[PDB]
Amino acid sequence: PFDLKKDVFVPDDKQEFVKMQQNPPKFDKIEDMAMLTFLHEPAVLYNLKDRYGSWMIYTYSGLFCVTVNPYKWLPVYTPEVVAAYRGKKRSEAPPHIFSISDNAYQYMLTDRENQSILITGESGAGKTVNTKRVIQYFAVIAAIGGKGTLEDQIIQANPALEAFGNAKTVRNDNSSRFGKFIRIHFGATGKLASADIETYLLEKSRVIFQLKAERDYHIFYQILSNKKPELLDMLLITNNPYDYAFISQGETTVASIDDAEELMATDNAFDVLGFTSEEKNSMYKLTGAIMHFGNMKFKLKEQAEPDGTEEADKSAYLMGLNSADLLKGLCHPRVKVGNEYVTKGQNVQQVIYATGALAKAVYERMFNWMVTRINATLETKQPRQYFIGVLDIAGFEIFDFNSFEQLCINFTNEKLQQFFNHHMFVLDQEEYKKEGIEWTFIDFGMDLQACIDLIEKPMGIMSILEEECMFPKATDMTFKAKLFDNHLGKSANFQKPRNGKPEAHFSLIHYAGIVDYNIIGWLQKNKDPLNETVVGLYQKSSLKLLSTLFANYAGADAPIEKQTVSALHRENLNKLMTNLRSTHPHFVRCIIPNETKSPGVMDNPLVMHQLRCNGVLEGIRICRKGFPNRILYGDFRQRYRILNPDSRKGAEKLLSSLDIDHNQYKFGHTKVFFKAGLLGLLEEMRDERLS
Ligand SMILES: Nc1ncnc2c1ncn2[C@@H]1O[C@H](COP(=O)(O)OP(=O)(O)O)[C@@H](O)[C@H]1O
Ligand code: VO4
Ligand SMILES: [Mg+2]
Repeated sequence: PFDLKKDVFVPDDKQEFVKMQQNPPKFDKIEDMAMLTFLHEPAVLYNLKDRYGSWMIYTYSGLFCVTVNPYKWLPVYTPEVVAAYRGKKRSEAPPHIFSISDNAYQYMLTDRENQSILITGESGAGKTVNTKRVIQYFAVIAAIGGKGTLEDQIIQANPALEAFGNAKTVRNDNSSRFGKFIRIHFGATGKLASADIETYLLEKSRVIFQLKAERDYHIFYQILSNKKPELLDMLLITNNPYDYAFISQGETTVASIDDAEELMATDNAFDVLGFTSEEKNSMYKLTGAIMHFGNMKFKLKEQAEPDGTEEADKSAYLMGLNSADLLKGLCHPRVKVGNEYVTKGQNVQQVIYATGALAKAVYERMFNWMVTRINATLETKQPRQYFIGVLDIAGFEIFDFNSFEQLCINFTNEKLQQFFNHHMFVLDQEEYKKEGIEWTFIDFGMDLQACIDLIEKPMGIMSILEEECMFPKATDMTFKAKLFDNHLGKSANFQKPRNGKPEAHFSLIHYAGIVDYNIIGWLQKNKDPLNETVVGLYQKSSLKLLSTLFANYAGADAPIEKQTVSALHRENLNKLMTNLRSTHPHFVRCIIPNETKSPGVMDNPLVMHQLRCNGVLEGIRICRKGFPNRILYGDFRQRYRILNPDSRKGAEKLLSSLDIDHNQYKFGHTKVFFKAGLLGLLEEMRDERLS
């Protein structure tokens, strides 16, 4: 039952839009929204909602794909589905992350180009699940034709890293507290040859700090599950998380997580990856030592002195150092006086902070060590020629309390959104001019340069923070003052905080919303200083793992006569964006449907907010107004000559002699441009004549 003008979409105050002209019933649950006759905000919203209602969580929208978290297991990821999707062109199968992986694989061998699968989304949208599903597809496909084979190690690298780098947050039960770029290397002929992982900025603060509604890293609770009681024995620890201050400040148990089963999965991954018992037990020992380290009490003799060595002893053993030397490093750290040393004094406040810093440094360096070890086994020294990189960053997040870590996370999300903007809206139209195509530049209003420049550019939030660290008499309020004196009333995206709920220092108009930031401790977080007397002990440690985590350590440079976290983050992020530009990108935009992890429920305003700040509608219009398929006149002649037997003057006669809408294609300098769908008709016609 449908009428052309009686069925119309009308705006709403509670559900965004309620049942602009509606699309005919033939376009219900359409696999590509660039084929809809009417393209408007509720037409896209309702098609996604209609497909989502039938557990169709993927939908193409122009050249990229959208995906809505089902919050339930669906039978769409089986090896039957994997093997079936192999070879299938995008239009010859329903929308899926498997179809993106296979088509990126096809472009890689066809164009002899490296590919990238860039997966966007808010915290909990589904980036990590979709990333693991890309890796799954490639490994399952390569497998067709103790420590396991390359394909199994590739698969098991993610549960092993998730134990130490994932944690429960208010928005996600398995939140990635670090970004990763996985490169899957292929030979000249297309065989899977090798893989590597590059991790970016692990949330160190989480090791020793938790907000009310969140857990520390999964690993702590997995060990405390007691499913491996030999671990509790080895680590000299109890089975109660509330006995360790570093790990029990917020939540301790997650309903969706069986910590006991996960401990087995984690251990099994280290096994398949080729980790020795000395390696595994060493990592467990350090995790255990970090728990003990947090329980070390101190007191005044201002000067701190140990208040009971019981926990200090347990940590010193798992680490392999003298307990008394560890306590004297913490309390009286050495100061270099040429070839001699003088102890500095530390009050209880200072020793406590120093202990926390060393615990976060050990944990972070253990994660970086583990990644290196995974890479060393994934390095097969087999012939490689190309790669398909997959980017799984920490998603856009807004907590009841936003600190430096959230700015680093949300900044990366802004950067990745700008990458989408530049590629889809700037580079695409620039190609229409390059190929001599008739094209009026369309301003789609997709440019976050204002917010990006506010954070990364000189005299921006991060540049201000970087200089301020290099001042010994600089306080949190001098940093806030410099931030305000430079940006309030000058930077449109920098505003006064819009505040019972934790006090905020400033506001930031991010692409996905206004985030209230609190600048307390940003100066100390960016500097990241360590008690080098203890790190020196770490270098001499009798536990090979602890000695190697700190062997590369470069201390505070020697003084002469007469590097920050944010600086390294921008440096990494810029190196990432410049390298991604040399690849063919495939965008997968993940949409979190509702706040309460409810399977099948779709919050129309939350969905519409995402589709808007992502630029889904804008990205659909450019595909509809332009010519998404482009073929070189030589390659076109090679393949479609069969339809009706100079490369351009041949393609001109051939296309005019065929029975097609002659307005659906335009001629470029070196390529013939086709509109949406027309390429499929020519391939269908070639299939009719090849039989
Ligand atoms: N495609 C999917 N199918 C089923 N459940 C999913 C899917 N994507 C995400 N989920 C659910 O959402 C949770 C968080 O998704 P995740 O991929 O970790 O999000 P992100 O990486 O964007 O933070 C998962 O633990 C799972 O319960
Ligand atoms: O929850 V996330 O993995 O998006 O950080
Ligand atoms: Mg994730």
